[PDB]
Amino acid sequence: VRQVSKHAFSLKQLDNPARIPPCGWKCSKCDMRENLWLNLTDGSILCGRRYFDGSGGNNHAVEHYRETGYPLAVKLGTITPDGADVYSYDEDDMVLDPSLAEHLSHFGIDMLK
Ligand SMILES: O=C(O)CNC(=O)c1ccc(S(=O)(=O)N2CCC(c3ccc(Cl)cc3)CC2)cn1
Ligand SMILES: [Zn+2]
Repeated sequence: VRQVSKHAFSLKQLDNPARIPPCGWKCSKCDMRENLWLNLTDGSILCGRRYFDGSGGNNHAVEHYRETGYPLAVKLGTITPDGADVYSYDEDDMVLDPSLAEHLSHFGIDMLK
């Protein structure tokens, strides 16, 4: 069970978001088609970090956090009617976003589908 993010209630999502499709994404910075994270502020789709065991992606999502400070991202492919995998870079943990349905609706994602 994951704790509520300090960012979840007041998260600012940028105007003119993309319509994020239900499948088929790519990292906007490399050819990764798996392990992709949607930043809930700006709708960027970027790959996951390289772990110290050498597993994972090319760090594009975490590099974008370092540049923007936009702290919440959701792992694409984990969204269900029951929730999703949400990471907070600032809190450095998996978190609960009680405003997830609103935050995903901003991108045209209906988690109930
Ligand atoms: O990548 C992004 O840009 C966004 N996400 C993260 O930064 C991130 C960081 C930590 C975590 S974790 O603490 O839940 N946990 C995920 C599984 C991981 C691991 C690797 C490999 C094996 Cl075999 C077992 C276990 C250990 C850590 C989850 N996501
Ligand atoms: Zn990438």
